[PDB]
Amino acid sequence: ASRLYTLVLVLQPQRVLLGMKKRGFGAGRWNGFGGKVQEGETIEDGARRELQEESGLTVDALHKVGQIVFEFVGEPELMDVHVFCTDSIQGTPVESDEMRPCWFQLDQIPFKDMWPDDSYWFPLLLQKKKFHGYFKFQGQDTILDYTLREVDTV
Ligand SMILES: COc1ccccc1[C@H]1CC(=O)NC2=C1C(=O)CCC2
Repeated sequence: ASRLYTLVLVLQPQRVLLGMKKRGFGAGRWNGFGGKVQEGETIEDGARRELQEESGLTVDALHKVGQIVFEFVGEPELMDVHVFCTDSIQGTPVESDEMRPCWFQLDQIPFKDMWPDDSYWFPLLLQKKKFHGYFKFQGQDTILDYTLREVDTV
């Protein structure tokens, strides 16, 4: 039993856009933009909607780069996250109620203030390799189990 999520990383030659989560689950961490997929929208629709709602940006093209399943101890639903990549954006990123966006040089990604799983799978994203991941959390800090592989088809 899974629930669909989207995660969008704006990745330009020298820099990546991240958003500081301001409230709710995972507040205080930087992450890509995304969230729950709603009924009546494609997964990629959901990804553009979340990217716009949280950063003001729209995009010409989103590219599927990964899928990650998250389990949390004691939580019935799993997160089935579809990860997207884009370089060309439309607009300038602005703060939302949810997310404060900031650019980061690729050698200054704030991994210690990001979700732990990102340290595992961000490198594959940075190499523009497609991947499948699984991460079992206990709470929001401890990864009990994980798998990670490159794929031909996300
Ligand atoms: C906006 O942040 C996310 C959107 C969709 C899925 C996951 C996320 C954020 C917040 C969240 O719930 N989980 C963590 C995030 C990651 O960067 C990868 C998994 C850990």
